[PDB]
Amino acid sequence: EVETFAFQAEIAQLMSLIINTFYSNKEIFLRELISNSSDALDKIRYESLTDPSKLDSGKELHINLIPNKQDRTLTIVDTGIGMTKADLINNLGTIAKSGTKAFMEALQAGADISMIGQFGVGFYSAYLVAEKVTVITKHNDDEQYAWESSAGGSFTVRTDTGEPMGRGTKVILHLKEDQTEYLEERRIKEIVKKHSQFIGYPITLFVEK
Ligand SMILES: Cc1cc(C(N)=O)c(C(F)(F)F)o1
Repeated sequence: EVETFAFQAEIAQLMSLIINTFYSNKEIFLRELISNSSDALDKIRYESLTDPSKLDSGKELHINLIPNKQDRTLTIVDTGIGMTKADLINNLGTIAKSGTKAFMEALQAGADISMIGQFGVGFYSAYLVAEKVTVITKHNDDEQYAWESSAGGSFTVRTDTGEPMGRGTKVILHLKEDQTEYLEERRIKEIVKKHSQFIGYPITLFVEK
C-alpha cells in the first residue's frame, strides 16, 4: 500500500530551483545531510539523558557512509531519533515552507545555494546530485517507513518491509549519471575532511569489494 502526496507548492519550487540552477559546488549536499544526521543524533542523546530506555532501540550513536557503485547509490545512515510517519509527510520534520521563503529571499539578495542549511531545508540539497532520494526511517514512537521522491511535484510514503533498522534514518541517494564521483573513496574522504571535521559522532566510510 503506497500513498502518493503532492509537495506543497513552495517546496516543489525549492526543488526545481535546486535541480535547474547552474551551480557547480554540488559537494555541499554531503555536508548538509551529515549535519542533519548530527542534529538527529543530538536529539536522541538529549532524550536519553533523562530516560535511558530511549536507547533500547540501539545504544550506538554514529553515521555511516555507504557507496555502492553497482547500484549507483550513496547511502547516509545515522542512528539518530528518526522520524514518525507524520514527520515524513510534514517535509521530513522541517519547517520547509517558511525556510524556503527565507532562503529564496536570500538568493535574490546575494546568497548562494551553499547556505541552504542556514534556512533549515538542507535535506533538499540532495537533489543537486540525486535523481531519486529514498528515506527509510524508524522513530521509537512509530513503525518503519520509506519516503521516496524523484521530484516532479510528488512523493510517496509506504510501510517499509525491508531490513529493520532499530532506530534512525537512512538516506539513499540514487545518483545522477554524471555525479558518480561521489562514490569514490578519495572524493568522499576529501569532502568529509573539508566540511564535517567537527561533527561529534564517528563517521565511517565503508569500502567496496
Ligand atoms: C530534515 C531531516 C532530518 C533527517 C534525519 N533524521 O537524519 C533527515 C534525512 F535523514 F533525511 F536527511 O532530514
